[PDB]
Amino acid sequence: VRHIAIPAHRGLITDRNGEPLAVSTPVTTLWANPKELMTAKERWPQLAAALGQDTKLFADRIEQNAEREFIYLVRGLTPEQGEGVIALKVPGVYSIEEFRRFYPAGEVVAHAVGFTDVDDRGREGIELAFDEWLAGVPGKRQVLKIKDVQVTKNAKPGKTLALSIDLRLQYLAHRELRNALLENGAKAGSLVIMDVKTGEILAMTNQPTYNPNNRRNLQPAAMRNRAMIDVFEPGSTVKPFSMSAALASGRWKPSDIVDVYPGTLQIGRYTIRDVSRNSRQLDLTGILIKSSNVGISKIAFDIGAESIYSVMQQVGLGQDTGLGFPGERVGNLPNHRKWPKAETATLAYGYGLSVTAIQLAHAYAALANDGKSVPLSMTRVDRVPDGVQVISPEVASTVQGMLQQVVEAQGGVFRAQVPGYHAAGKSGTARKNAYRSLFAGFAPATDPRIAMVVVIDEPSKAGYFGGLVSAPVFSKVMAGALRLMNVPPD
Repeated sequence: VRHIAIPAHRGLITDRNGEPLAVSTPVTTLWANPKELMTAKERWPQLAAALGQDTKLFADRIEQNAEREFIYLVRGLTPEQGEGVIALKVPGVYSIEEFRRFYPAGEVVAHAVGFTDVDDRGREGIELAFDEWLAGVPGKRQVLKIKDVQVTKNAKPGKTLALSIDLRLQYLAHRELRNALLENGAKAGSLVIMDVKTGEILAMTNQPTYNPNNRRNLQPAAMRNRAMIDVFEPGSTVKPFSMSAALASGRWKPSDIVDVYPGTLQIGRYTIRDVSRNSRQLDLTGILIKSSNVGISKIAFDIGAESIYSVMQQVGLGQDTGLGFPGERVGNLPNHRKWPKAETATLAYGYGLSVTAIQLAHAYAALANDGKSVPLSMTRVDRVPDGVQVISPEVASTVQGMLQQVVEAQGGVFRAQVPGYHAAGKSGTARKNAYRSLFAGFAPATDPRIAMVVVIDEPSKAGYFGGLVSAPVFSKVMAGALRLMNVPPD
């Protein structure tokens, strides 16, 4: 009496609208009892020829395993192809019906969904993260070795999982990122779209991508879930959080002026140096438009690093996302007892830390959601968790308006402008002369619905900054995402 396990049917993964993303598909695994096979050797060359194997290599396998009362031959043939072999009627050739995953959207949502191993266990993406929920519990039955004595346990199927992903926005993001990588001859890239109200990840695409239905020649670079794994210094894209701290201090208002002449600031031995050095007096919006490191450094010395560090920590920078995905990196938000001037300045202009595109999107979602953080979700949210109010609604509103001016004002990031709508955001450049071009923003600016981060890894064409490399991708994908979600033009 042997106990043999009945595989459970793995749960269906859908997008937020019920579009199938991962489906357990019937296949046939052909095993054999060598000791039986050993009695039908004249059938072997026909079995071999069928099974794709070579006659002598196949004969060699069976002969040495002449002791074992079981071994596999082939796993997950089609039901009717593996029947053309059950049609040879070779003694000792029995078969199991099994499930394999199919991924209808393939490379478009590869990293987010991931894939299963040969045992049908989650190995990447959601397949891994919700392996328990999807796998179910296999059943078993007592068998003589002849006859199935009884089902001693019932194989219960895995449960259905609806992702936060909108496959329509995922196709738009995948296509627009792919096109931007080839126009800038870039190595790699990420694009994350979030619902600012619900914490839902509506799209997560990485380039390069792969077909999880065919992982034969799978390069590790194609497999890398960059949005959740790649850490970088977010540079000018975290200046809105430095500004949030400045406006919450009671010492700063948007019409306040900082003298950034002559584009440099000596702090003892170290000199802070602006990317553009053609300014004296700038208002707070101007400090953002110019991305003046001098401007944000003087504000940071006035308010203290502690206030900036606290805002950055509260919007989740350098913190666990709680998404429980395989590779994900948390990055680093460094803390100090005593913040010297250098570390105060570098934190303020975004080199004092490292973040992922997902953390950066999540921080932008909090700012867009009038200062209320909502936990990240890769699964459809029906009941929205209570937020944490991490930035006062009034500060969040003021910083939103500044970021709208960053995109729309004269001297601003005009390429980020969204045809149809008011958008808000900040470009950045994170040096690895290899660098990442960043853009982080949300729309509509006056009533935000969507936050988005674009990362372009080593753009290898003339165009340098976030403000012309990443910003146009944000424009096209945001215009598309807002209309697919029937968000009314403002």
